[PDB]
Amino acid sequence: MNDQTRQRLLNLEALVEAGFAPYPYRFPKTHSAEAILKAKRGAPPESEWPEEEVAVAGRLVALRRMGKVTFAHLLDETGRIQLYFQRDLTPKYELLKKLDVGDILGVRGHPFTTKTGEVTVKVLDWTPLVKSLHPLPDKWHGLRDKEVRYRQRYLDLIVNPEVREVFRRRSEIVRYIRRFFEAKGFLEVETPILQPTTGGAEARPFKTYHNALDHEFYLRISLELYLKRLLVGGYEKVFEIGRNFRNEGIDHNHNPEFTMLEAYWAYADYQDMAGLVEELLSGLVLHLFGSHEVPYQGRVLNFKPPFRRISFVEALKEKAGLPFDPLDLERLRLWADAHHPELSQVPNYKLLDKLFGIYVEPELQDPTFVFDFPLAISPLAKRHREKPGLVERWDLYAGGMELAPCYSELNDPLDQRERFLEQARRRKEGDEEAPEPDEDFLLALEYGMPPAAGLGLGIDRLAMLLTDQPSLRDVLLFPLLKPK
RNA sequence: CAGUUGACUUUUAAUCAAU
Ligand SMILES: NCCCC[C@H](N)C(=O)NS(=O)(=O)OC[C@H]1O[C@@H](n2cnc3c(N)ncnc32)[C@H](O)[C@@H]1O
Repeated sequence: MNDQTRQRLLNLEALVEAGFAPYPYRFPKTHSAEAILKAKRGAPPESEWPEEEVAVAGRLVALRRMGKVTFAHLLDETGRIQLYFQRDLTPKYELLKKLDVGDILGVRGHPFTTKTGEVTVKVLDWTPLVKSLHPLPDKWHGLRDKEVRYRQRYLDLIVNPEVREVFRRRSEIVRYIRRFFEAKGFLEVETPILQPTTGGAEARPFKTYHNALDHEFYLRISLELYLKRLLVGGYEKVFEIGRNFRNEGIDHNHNPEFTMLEAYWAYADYQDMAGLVEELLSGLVLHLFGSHEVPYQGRVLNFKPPFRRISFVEALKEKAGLPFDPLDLERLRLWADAHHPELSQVPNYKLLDKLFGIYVEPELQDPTFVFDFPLAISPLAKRHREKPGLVERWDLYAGGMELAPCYSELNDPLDQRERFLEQARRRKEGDEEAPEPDEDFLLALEYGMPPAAGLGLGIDRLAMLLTDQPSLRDVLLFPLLKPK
């Protein structure tokens, strides 16, 4: 125990001996800080409302003791509200010197405006709820370090009330997304995180052991496979907003653990789903902001429908400056190895993802559909019905990052199995990201999955745009870090 | 930088003073 910590405890003892309880069970708060401020919006200075009564409760952020009159600022959930104390008015005024900054306080009184004009709660009765054992770090010199801000988000939320509104806005996004799919005739569902075998995307899984069953399971990397099984089952419209786990590095776009949505629509193509996602995201922004304009890192992202639609091949061929057909992997190897020697030990199929990610992805700041992906990098999308080599798939980009991939689902078992067999070769060759074949899934397709359109959507990434954050850790409440 | 210490009956990164 240090000195300051001990000094706080010595003050607690004084308050306990004085008569108060050390840690009360409850406080009957009647008003919130912002509700008082909103009520007296633009009231003239030196006003009073002794008729009215209020009771607030929060944390002491400031404390300006000026002899026989004391001031303070109470920080609740909503905002800051000023307190006023006086000797021949507030009971046990002497014992206000045993309060410290950081303590949780509850007060009763009436509202009034100072000479300056700020709305203030005239304390007629106070109750020390909690005694903080450490000093509050100010915005000035305490919490500027980003990593300490993440480790102690509680401290962050005290110091920076701006951070509070980020996660509130995050919640509203989900609520809107949910209400949409709910009202659009989709069923919310829960699939297991503990899977025996993974599949749905290219990533390395997490592993874990279970004692009762005595077998090594994997953490789910995608929602697809099990939602696909429900389609086979009979459900036509399903969706889920669950946590997924990919054992990979960390950056502004990628985080090992992340929330993401997946909806599925029986007897529909990727065109049908495209119109839905347009209505979703357009209305979402229009609801949140009021315009179709999303501030993100000093840019105005235009979500006015319809969204711009480009082809994967045509866009790459243009912006990468390719004289040949990019689907030709042999010629792309030549071009790549010469122009991009860093993409030498990258496999031939992934060479498209990497090149598209360099030349095309960053230019897509506005919401842009990227229709007609290659077959090489799409194992779960039914083939294109005109151009050979491509599939019915679109990925929605915005802010120079992928939001929502949407295949037109492959329901042919024979085709699917041979793609899983192709995928199984790539793992033997040398590819950690390519998962293994789910045999039970392939069987589920054999019994017959109806033709459908599946959606994916990174909830965390969509948050970053709408909440306007640089890194992904800024839209995660408690990010993962290496302990010490 | 806070805490301590004592001052101070509309201050708002309250101020002065003491260690
Ligand atoms: N059947 C149609 C496709 C279904 C979705 C598909 N199984 C899938 O998971 N695709 S994904 O691209 O791997 O993930 C979908 C979105 O999830 C987001 N995502 C993916 N990996 C991460 C990570 N690591 N962190 C955060 N967000 C992530 C991102 O927006 C992706 O576009």
